Amino acid sequence: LPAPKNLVVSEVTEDSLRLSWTAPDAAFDSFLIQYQESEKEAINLTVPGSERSYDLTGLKPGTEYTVSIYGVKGGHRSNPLSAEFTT
Amino acid sequence: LPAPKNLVVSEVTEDSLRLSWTAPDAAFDSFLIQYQESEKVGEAINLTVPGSERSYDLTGLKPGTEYTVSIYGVKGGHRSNPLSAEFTTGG
Repeated sequence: LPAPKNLVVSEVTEDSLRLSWTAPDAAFDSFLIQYQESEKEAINLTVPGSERSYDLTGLKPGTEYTVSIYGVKGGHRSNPLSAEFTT
Repeated sequence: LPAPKNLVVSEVTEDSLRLSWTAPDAAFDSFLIQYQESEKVGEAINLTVPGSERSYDLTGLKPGTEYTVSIYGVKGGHRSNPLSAEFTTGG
């Protein structure tokens, strides 16, 4: 399997967006933040269990997204903290 | 296991950073993007984007800080070699 090539990182101007949540201390090893454009290709990211927020970008203007936040201990995901927002 | 609570989404104004790359057509199911501070441990952010994507945008990073990225191509249940690089945030 050929590795990806030509990695480039550069500044870009767009709207940023933050998600906040509450959770018991030392309860989860990590948090699964699975978001996707409503009725569309989903993005699954994983932050450390000590985090209580994460910021998003690269979202299409004038549409709707759906976000589910899971509490993960080991590999066991808790119940989804779900929501939907308009960009 | 209890679910996290009080999900509030607010608008924030800050620097947005884009990662770009190239890959053969329909060669991978997804791409594993993994980044963390250079001198930090146990706080790496691993994310997964569809295998058709050739770009991903980032925010909420600490200004004036060097991070490290590694992007693997994912086909089936296996990954390719990493595409690693370093970068310093502005501010």
